[PDB]
Amino acid sequence: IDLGRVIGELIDHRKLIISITSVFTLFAILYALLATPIYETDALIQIEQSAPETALLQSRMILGKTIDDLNLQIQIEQKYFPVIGRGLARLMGEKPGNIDITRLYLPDSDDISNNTPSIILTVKDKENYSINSDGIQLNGVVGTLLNEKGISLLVNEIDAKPGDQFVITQLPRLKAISDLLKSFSVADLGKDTGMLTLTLTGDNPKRISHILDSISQNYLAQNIAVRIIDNAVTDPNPVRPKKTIIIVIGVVLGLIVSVVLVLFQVFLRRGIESPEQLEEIGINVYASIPISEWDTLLAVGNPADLAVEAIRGLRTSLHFAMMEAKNNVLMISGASPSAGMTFISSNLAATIAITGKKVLFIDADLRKGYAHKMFGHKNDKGLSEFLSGQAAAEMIIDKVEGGGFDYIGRGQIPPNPAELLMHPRFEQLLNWASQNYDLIIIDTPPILAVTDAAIIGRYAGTCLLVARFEKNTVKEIDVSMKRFEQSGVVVKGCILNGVVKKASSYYRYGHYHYG
Amino acid sequence: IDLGRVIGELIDHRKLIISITSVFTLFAILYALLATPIYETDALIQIEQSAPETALLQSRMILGKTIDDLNLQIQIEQKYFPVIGRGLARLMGEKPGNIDITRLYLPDSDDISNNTPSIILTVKDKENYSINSDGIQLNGVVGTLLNEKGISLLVNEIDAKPGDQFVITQLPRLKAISDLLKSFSVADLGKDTGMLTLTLTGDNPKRISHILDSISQNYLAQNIAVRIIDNAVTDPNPVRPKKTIIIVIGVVLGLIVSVVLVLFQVFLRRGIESPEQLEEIGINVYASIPISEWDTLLAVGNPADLAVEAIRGLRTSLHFAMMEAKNNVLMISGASPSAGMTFISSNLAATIAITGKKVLFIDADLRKGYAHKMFGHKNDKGLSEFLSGQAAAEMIIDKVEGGGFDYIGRGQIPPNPAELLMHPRFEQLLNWASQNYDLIIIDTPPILAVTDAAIIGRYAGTCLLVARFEKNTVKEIDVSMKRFEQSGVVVKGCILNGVVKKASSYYRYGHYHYG
Amino acid sequence: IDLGRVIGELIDHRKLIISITSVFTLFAILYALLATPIYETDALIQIEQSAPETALLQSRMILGKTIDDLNLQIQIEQKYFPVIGRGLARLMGEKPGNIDITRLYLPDSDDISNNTPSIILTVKDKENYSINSDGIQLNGVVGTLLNEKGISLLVNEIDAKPGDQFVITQLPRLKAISDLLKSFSVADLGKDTGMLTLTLTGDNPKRISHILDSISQNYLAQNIAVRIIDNAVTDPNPVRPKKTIIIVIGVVLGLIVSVVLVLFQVFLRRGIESPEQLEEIGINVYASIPISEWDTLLAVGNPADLAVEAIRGLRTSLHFAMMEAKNNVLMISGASPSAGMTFISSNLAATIAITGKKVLFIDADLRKGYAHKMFGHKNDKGLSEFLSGQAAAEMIIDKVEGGGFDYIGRGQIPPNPAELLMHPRFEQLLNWASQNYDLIIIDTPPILAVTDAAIIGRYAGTCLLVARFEKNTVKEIDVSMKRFEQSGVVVKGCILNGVVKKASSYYRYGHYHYG
Ligand SMILES: Nc1ncnc2c1ncn2[C@@H]1O[C@H](COP(=O)(O)OP(=O)(O)O)[C@@H](O)[C@H]1O
Ligand SMILES: Nc1ncnc2c1ncn2[C@@H]1O[C@H](COP(=O)(O)OP(=O)(O)O)[C@@H](O)[C@H]1O
Ligand SMILES: Nc1ncnc2c1ncn2[C@@H]1O[C@H](COP(=O)(O)OP(=O)(O)O)[C@@H](O)[C@H]1O
Ligand SMILES: [Mg+2]
Ligand SMILES: [Mg+2]
Ligand SMILES: [Mg+2]
Repeated sequence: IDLGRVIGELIDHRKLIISITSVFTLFAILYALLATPIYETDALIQIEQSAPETALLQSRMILGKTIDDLNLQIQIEQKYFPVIGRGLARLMGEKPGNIDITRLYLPDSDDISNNTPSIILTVKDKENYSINSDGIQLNGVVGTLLNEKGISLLVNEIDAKPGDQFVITQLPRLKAISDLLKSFSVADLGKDTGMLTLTLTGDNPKRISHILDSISQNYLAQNIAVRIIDNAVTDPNPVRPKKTIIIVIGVVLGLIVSVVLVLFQVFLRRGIESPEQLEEIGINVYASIPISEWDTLLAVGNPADLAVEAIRGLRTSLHFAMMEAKNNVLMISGASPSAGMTFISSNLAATIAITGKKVLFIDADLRKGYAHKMFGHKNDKGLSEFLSGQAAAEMIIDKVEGGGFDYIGRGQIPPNPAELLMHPRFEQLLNWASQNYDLIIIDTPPILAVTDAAIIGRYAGTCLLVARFEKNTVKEIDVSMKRFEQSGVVVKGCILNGVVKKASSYYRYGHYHYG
Repeated sequence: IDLGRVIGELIDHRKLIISITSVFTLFAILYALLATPIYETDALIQIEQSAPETALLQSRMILGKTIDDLNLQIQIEQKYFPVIGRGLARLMGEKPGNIDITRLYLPDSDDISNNTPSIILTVKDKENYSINSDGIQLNGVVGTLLNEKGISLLVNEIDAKPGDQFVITQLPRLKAISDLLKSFSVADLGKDTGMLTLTLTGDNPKRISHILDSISQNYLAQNIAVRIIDNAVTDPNPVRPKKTIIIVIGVVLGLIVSVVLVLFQVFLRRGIESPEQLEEIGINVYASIPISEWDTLLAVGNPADLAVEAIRGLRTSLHFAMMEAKNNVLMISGASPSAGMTFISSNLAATIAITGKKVLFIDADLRKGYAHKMFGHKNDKGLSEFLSGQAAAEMIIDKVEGGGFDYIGRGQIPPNPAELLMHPRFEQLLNWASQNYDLIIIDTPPILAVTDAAIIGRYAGTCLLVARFEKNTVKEIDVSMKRFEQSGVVVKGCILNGVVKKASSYYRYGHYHYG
Repeated sequence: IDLGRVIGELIDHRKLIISITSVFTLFAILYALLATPIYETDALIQIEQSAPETALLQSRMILGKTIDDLNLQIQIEQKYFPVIGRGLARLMGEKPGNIDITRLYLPDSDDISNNTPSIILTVKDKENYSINSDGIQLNGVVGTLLNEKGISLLVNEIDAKPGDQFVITQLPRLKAISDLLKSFSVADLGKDTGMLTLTLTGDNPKRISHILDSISQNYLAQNIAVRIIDNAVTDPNPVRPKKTIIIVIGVVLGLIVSVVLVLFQVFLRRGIESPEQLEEIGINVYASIPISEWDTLLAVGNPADLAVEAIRGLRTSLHFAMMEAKNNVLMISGASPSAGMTFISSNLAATIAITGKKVLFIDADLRKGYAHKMFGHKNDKGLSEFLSGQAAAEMIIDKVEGGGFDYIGRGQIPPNPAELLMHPRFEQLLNWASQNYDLIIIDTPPILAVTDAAIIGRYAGTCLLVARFEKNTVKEIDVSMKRFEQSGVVVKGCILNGVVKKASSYYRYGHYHYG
């Protein structure tokens, strides 16, 4: 491989690359803007050692004392239903509410799993509130204590707007101690001095400084039954989430996944990409037809279409190839369905009719031929009725209205399509038509699916295959050619159909307007 | 190899891959949900050293003292018959039962192996219970002590539902001490401080905390004849089993075993996969017939089957190959049995009869021919009776009912099949039939097994081999061709039969419906 | 690749290389001259240890004491609207202003984000000033204190020119302490001695020395409730930005980006560069025409142009190639539009007419032919009107004025250009003209876009393609030749047009003046 190939591949897949990178970067931005910020407070302690003091600070006696002093076993969480409600509320500038609770005693359900009882408190005004544990609604008032239904509560100084809801949990003392220990750090910072740096993290910048001051006071008071050089203050800039590294990670991750996905698609492609793939195998390509982005004949509705220009190129190529052919019959076939055989056949018939030659178009697709719909029809008396013997050769020929050539439709779909085509009446029809017309074009079903084209091809002096631009593979076309050669039918060459513009190609068609 | 191959192989084997990975992941989930959880308790001790204290804590004097205090030599296990009964009971929310036993003395059988006597106690109510050691049933009551049959028991505070059974074992003191020592850990956690961290694991979160408190008290009391900073508490989250790592391991193990199994099957395949394998060796393939998923002729029951379409393709190929043949006799044979020789022969005869040609089908498989069953028969007077001389050429020919061609059945199975076929009456029959029919098709046994086809092939102007899609190998077909060539029989080519859709193939047949 | 190639590439791209390097170096110089200089002060302290003193110096008690003493919570910033205003003002020699403020109390808005209140003070004279916080304009006087609108201010010794504006911020004490800590360093410098080196950086060389003296005095005074060997002095040479390394980095970065960009363009080029690329494929090149940097015929306006000399070379080559041609008709075509087909065709006609031969020029580009504009026209009765039958062969021929040859214009643009050219009247016209002229030159549309040239080429004894020097590729020309060969038209060879001078080429044309 070379760099031009990969650059063209990136240019072609730019829509997917951009979409994937933008999606990943949007998710990264949403996380870096909706994650709750985490602040850090710290304090500095003087030791007159300092290895066992580190274990004494993190022990459950000191931390438990702090938790008892500060009532850290009463967890209060402002309620937002979604997982992004809190982040949005912070972004909108809404001030978070808080409640001071000095006494809480839940009935302590203490079942197998839920060791932490919790209730929901809804604020009705600055004074009263509603409480529900499991649907049991009670009304309480700030100030006066509540002792009802096995529930004790004392609420002071509700500072929020009415309608807010708060989850109040009474978690066990060990759970509180473990929570405090997880966010608490002690370090020496000199490895030999009596200086210890205590650190604490949390989402409330005032609460963490109060908690660290309590820890320092408890440790100092316990030791004298040590000097606090720096009492706890909180850095106002949150330490998490780290926004810029998150966004950079998101962008780079999006780019790498996009690149590997494009590499995956490029390594898994097998369709035809240029006429050179067919010409390596030894197959003549007579034209490349682009997709016309424009029940009508294209060569009649839009004669100045680019696909019709490419078909005029095919017309001039054929006028030279079909010299020294045994008769004036051309058969168009292909490997797979919806490659474009009917499109090519009918539009070629129209462009050859505009030059003043008499053209007969035969729809010999007895299984799915729709040419009568595309030309305007009297669907009675098609090729079926003629072959089965219930029609004559003069009742089946009709005129294309905006075209200028004659045609024969398929007729009624028969039960034995391949066997009807083997009747000698088919060759009688071809020999009769070959004397009243300058050209006969026969449209057929694909050869890999059924065998009708190989029957028809015995009486055609020229045979061309239609290959679809991206769908078909080189192996398909080669197998189709060999299946034709085995039945005694020589295939003159190929027509590539439905070509589109690709930056990776480096093959230049003339698929652009000139005028 | 290239990535497209391996991706196609994975697509083809996806059923096996998915099944294996799902089985392994289900087993991993069952283990991670049924393994008994193991909790951890820990405590913190202050040393005013700390290297020999680690050996003193783990010594048998202190641990034995703890065991004597807590009666850890009385093992009580709630009885579940299966190895998943306890896990299911925990999952169903059933509360485990417990019994407080303060005095236990089993008769101490003390045989060669079973040093641990054990009895089974069945709860009948909150007060009384039944006891059985070796079938000896006794009744006891909570409170009053039991001294009977050399068995002493004192049970207090049965807390369970009636019908529960408990195994009560009296294990030796050293066994209890070793059990305690296995789950007990001591560490320094500072490597120089007087701080020791004691840890204990077990399935009962309260029992382990009691045991660790007992150990700490015994060590402290013995030393003063040390400060306990943190008494034992249990982390409520079990430390084992670690569910997520178990499930991840199960998934990754399933994926790796699936991949190696698929790689094993791919490296061990030798059958034919595409007509290109036969065409490399120099063998013409005239058709590829798919499996028809539809005692009847397929070309008559379901004429619009895909296999019948492929056989019409073979019919058109043969109409061109059999030109310039010495006579109108076609022989179908093959390498191995049940490749499809009778299927191809009979369905080809039907599709050639629908085109209005007179066809004779001869079942020259004198060893296992069943064509008379498939056509509707008068089994008398087949080819056997004609060759052996006890029938004429006009009594053996019959009509296929839904077909449209004549046929000759095998007749009665003879004892000398190969020698009957060598009679000049066989060539007389063929020469007579060659003037009353347009085509004669002869179905034969496989050539690797027996030699009858090589005898028949002397009088056939065309001979084709049938290769089964996945069963046969290229070597088999080449050996069959060479065995035919050695006997003076030229094989025109091959028919691949029973082809199916494979994502790894990258060879495109036309085996899809068009209509 | 070899060194001559890369050197030629650099010579060719020197304009881009120089421009990019100069841009990057200009940006580096602008940064190294506009970044605010940062000075460094330092002091030396004697310790009679020195590990905990390092943590005591950087603690918030000592630094906070310094900030309280020096009023470092009053931030004063001289206001420049742009991000380069301060640098320009320093470069112009303008002396920065300063104000001594001893008392500041802002109303402390203290909203969600803006924790730092700030006001703007505009100097009106040496005595009075104007103050605005949020549009509230107040007048104050140096000396007398201001207590108005919840704002307290005391300003002393305004030393600046009138019209200056200063931002006065009251940042929080922790923010001031963090700012001081970020620019403050302590080191031991001997790792064992009682010598400590204190360092401080900042943009004001006097303020930082005062701050470091305050820190040293506070630490010394606190310890005695230590010897200061060196009091703080400031190095007069700024430590940042480091100009020379910045400029060197800019230059080297510019060079590397230029080199990679030129390498990118060289690896992405696919156009034709020399006639050897076409001659490898087997295509005869008959001339290489340079760009003429000079609605007129070039061979008439500037006959001594270099392009006309190259066209005289083509004339002599053609006089030898067109011997043994079937007729005296030459067709010029090409692959893509604006390759130069009309330029070559018309100028070749002029140079052949000056030698005394009778020349007919036919503009057979019925879609975009403009030759009538370039020759001076009576636009009526062109080739369209003749082919459609509404004009005779004697009314369509006109004289080029400054030329010397006859010509036929296209006529009115028809709706069916390709089909008009297929009329037998075209061959009648060519056969009639072939007897009254020595040479007929036909100009055509490009062959990849439309098919008209392949129709015209049947009646031309000689056909040449024009390839554009850098635009066309070898693949394009080869595809054009093969499209012509498929239609039965033999292409004699190619003309390379619009060649320019490239140092990387190492192919020498004769494109220089001789005279
Ligand atoms: N180059 C093309 N540009 C635009 N439409 C096309 C082109 N080729 C085929 N088609 C349209 O795509 C559809 C499928 O092609 P069709 O010719 O009918 O398939 P088939 O090969 O089975 O005969 C048709 O509706 C056809 O008109
Ligand atoms: N492509 C096929 N699709 C469906 N059934 C098939 C196909 N080929 C063979 N069979 C069936 O499989 C069985 C074995 O094949 P058969 O022709 O009787 O074997 P043999 O080669 O020994 O003569 C038969 O019952 C046949 O009808
Ligand atoms: N070697 C050249 N030097 C200067 N001008 C040129 C040269 N070749 C072509 N041109 C001018 O560039 C323009 C495009 O070329 P033109 O011959 O008209 O294109 P086309 O190939 O489509 O017929 C014209 O205006 C032409 O005069
Ligand atoms: Mg079709
Ligand atoms: Mg059989
Ligand atoms: Mg032009």
